[PDB]
Amino acid sequence: SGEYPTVNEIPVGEVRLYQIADGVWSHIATQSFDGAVYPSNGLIVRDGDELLLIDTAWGAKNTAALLAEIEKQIGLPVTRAVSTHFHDDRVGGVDVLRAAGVATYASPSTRRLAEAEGNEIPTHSLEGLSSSGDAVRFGPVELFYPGAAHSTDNLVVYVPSANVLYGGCAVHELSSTSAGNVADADLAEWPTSVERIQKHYPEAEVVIPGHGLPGGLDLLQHTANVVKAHKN
Ligand SMILES: C[C@@H](c1cccc2c(-c3ccc4c(c3)CC(=O)N4)c(C(=O)O)[nH]c12)N1C[C@]2(C[C@@H](CN)C2)OC1=O
Ligand SMILES: [Zn+2]
Ligand SMILES: [Zn+2]
Repeated sequence: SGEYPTVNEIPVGEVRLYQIADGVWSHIATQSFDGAVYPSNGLIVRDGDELLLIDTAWGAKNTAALLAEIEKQIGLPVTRAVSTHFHDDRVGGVDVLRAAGVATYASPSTRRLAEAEGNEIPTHSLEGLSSSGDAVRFGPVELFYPGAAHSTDNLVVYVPSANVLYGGCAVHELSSTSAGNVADADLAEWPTSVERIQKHYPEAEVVIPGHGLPGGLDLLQHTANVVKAHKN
């Protein structure tokens, strides 16, 4: 009823949207992994009379439910999607999107890692993002490669019209006591990558983590703190 929706409030298989700013929504879904249930976020950005999707809803059935919820709540077609790293909470559902006519994109680094790991593979490669600090425009957003953090390929997304920074899994929510799933992370480089984000997007007003509640710029420093302490 207006609060940001949380893990125990979303049954696995259902999707909720949350209005972040004019023409910007997050999407929230839940999934089970190794016997525990987790929420995860993505983004939706209005692109004229079309929509740009950032990240799947973590699984084929969740992503079908996402498309249905978008049609119910927004009613504009999703024409393109970008996956921000190669894990299943970002690409799981790409096959569903591709069969619904959505053009799917990711960096070549993400596409190679997804293919090698057996995850679903976005169709189109996003060049111009291979060096830390790189940025490219993609419809109504800017894509930025900050360096290795949660994964070596992780991208962040900025919506300049609304000063919304979608950090993906390289950014953690404020209540987080942990660095999350660090299986593919670079804990040594992560603070440096966060510092690059902070330097590049100093006017961000909303910061959205890959899992959990949005907040302000403090999420970035908090993320560096939690990662450094995890490493310690
Ligand atoms: C799918 C995602 C995934 C699956 C399940 C959980 C997560 C989490 C997470 C977020 C917050 C949080 C925790 C975990 C615990 C905690 O306490 N708070 C995150 C994230 O941090 O982005 N990603 C998760 N995979 C799986 C894996 C690939 C590798 C295969 N060998 C293992 O690596 C990930 O990232
Ligand atoms: Zn991940
Ligand atoms: Zn994640």
